[PDB]
Amino acid sequence: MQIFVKTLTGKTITLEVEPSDTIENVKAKIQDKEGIPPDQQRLIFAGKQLEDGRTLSDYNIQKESTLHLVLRLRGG
Amino acid sequence: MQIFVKTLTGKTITLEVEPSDTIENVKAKIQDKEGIPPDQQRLIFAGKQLEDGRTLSDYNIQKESTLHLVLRLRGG
Amino acid sequence: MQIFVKTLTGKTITLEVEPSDTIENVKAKIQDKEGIPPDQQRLIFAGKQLEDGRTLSDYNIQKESTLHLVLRLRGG
Ligand SMILES: [Zn+2]
Ligand SMILES: [Zn+2]
Ligand SMILES: [Zn+2]
Ligand SMILES: [Zn+2]
Ligand SMILES: [Zn+2]
Ligand SMILES: [Zn+2]
Repeated sequence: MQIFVKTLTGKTITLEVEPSDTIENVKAKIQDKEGIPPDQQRLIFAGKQLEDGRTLSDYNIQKESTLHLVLRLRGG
Repeated sequence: MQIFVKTLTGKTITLEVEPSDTIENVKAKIQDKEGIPPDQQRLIFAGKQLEDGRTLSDYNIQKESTLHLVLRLRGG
Repeated sequence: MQIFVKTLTGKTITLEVEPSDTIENVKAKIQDKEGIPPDQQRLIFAGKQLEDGRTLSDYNIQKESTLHLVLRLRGG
């Protein structure tokens, strides 16, 4: 299925994914497409911060959903 | 009066507003223009997060001010 | 050495620096190139918000590192 990821650089990136894909998997796809290290990526869906070990299914992310890519902030 | 709203991508939206307008009103204006649900919009002025029930004049947002539209981050 | 800085919208700035440069020094370099007042700059490295009185060395920022500008948020 496809989802879309909006970047601060003004891009909408289409990704081919499955419900069972982890957020880690999605970040790896973004690295392939956009060259951004996964450890600097934060994904947002309807305001919610998506955790690496959860799946798209876990967040009820369905076909043609839009995510936003923002900078991951860590503290320290 | 006019204010300017910069999106995450740096696009400037020009809005016709009034000093007594609420932030909720301004977000409705962005929805009508851009189709972003107000629920998903966060506005920032000079670093400060703007609350929906307060007015532009409450925040000393004057003619020709610039706001930033960012994601309305939430738990869950 | 050289480092890179990404603007709010992902433009890349190249800076000449030394390890002993303070973050305040870096922000002055950014002001000279981009015009952004230092008091409005917030720099991130490895997800961490950088403090003006600390140095690049203090953050283990080495040659060819990338920093990001993000919107400077405040309370009130
Ligand atoms: Zn499969
Ligand atoms: Zn957006
Ligand atoms: Zn009126
Ligand atoms: Zn700004
Ligand atoms: Zn970046
Ligand atoms: Zn020197």
